[PDB]
Amino acid sequence: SHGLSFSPPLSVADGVVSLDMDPYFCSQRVSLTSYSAEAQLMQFRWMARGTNGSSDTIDMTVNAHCHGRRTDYMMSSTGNLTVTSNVVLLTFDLSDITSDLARLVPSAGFQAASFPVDVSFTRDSATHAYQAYGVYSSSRVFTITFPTGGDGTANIRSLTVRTGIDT
Amino acid sequence: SHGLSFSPPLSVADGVVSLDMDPYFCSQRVSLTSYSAEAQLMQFRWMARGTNGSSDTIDMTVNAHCHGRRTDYMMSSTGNLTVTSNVVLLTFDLSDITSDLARLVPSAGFQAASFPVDVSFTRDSATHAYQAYGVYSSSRVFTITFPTGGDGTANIRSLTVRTGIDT
Amino acid sequence: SHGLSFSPPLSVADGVVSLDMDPYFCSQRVSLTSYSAEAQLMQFRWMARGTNGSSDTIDMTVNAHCHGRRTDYMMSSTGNLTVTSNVVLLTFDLSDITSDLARLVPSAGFQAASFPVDVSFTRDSATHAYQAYGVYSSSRVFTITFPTGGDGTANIRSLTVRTGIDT
Repeated sequence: SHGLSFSPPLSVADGVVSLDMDPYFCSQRVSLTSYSAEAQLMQFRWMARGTNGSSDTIDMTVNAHCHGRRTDYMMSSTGNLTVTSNVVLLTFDLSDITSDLARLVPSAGFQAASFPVDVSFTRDSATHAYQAYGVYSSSRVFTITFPTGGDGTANIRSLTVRTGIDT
Repeated sequence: SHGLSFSPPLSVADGVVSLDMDPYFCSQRVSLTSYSAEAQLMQFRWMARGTNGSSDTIDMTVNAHCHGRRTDYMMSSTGNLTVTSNVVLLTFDLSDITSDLARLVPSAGFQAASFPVDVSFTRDSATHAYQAYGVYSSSRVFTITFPTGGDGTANIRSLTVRTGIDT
Repeated sequence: SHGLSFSPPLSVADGVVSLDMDPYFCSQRVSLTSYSAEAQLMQFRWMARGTNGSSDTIDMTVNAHCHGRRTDYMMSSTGNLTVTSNVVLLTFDLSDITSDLARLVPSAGFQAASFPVDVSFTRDSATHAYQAYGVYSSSRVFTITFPTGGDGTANIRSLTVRTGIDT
């Protein structure tokens, strides 16, 4: 009475059965292979906000390499960040950028965990480098946490952030 | 007489044909896209064993970021490692850890080759950094090889290992 | 009159319907999972050519870790590179290598953008490190651009290039 059907990502049109493919994730060249969508390298300014250990903000020059469903951030501060404590929480919210924002949004899978972030900066003429960690707290906002290299009030500069997300 | 059938990863149930999907590798949102499984960041201690150029062992504080089927290791020694030669082979066996061990096991594809490992440590107050290489020698055990920065007996400290595996 | 058919990467043979799979990209273990093809670590010499800011060339010792459809380059110069300007364009053409060249060729998706490249070198005894960028200009040729750390004629040495491509 009832025959045979196909559930997504399989679909049918005029009795032709197909694989629906996310071009950012895969594609066919006779077989199923990796993504066919253009990579892009976006460059923009992102104003990060201290949210604990600081109420200052900081301009970061960002390069985002969106390639397949991997997106890698390479960022640089301009100007200084005022820090109050010895650890600082620094927040990146998509609003504060100045564009398919899509491929700057982590998949729900990725958001489940804290992720590695490479951080360095200068504090009164000494360089500091730390293995730090980021966490998304909503799909549009993540926060990195790293030590500031001392106590009480100071101004760090030449802040670099290297990280990546699965979108 | 004989009709039409479907081979894995295609399967059928009540005449509904499906793509069986590894959630750590892909998933559907109408189309075939990347993984839907939660990422996790595990933190644990791994005791590495010198196996040549040393018979000492060394506590490493490990963070493993298991995200999709990529797993990235960021590790730090505590205490010192006694080295005898000028290259050392350092072994990471899953037993020596203190948990889905699954996503700390490389795919058979990955094991076929030696893989890049970032290493640095301090030796009598000088820092040393090397591009080193790891090789799995069984699915549960890999060995990194790196130079020790001198000869005969010494103690290196602040050992860091940054690497990653395809699981 | 006309029934039902299957378009690639779906195919059929003796009324058995299949997923055609790129083994460098995926495979089945009951479900669709990631690649099954061996990783390999190739080691060879690549002669890069200055193409602007220099007409010199430079031997690089290359290690390429081809794993799945990701290929990561770790390279080192031997000898010195003569630089004339304050930025230099350095070109890597597959001809100049001395082997499935296949997995050293970026997918068309990847070529669409400039990509991040890590570079450092020494210039009259000071170390220099820069976040640089590469661009393929044909599927067999890419060019990195980085600053040389000064002006007019000099010789840089101990040049390292760390980058990666989606193949």
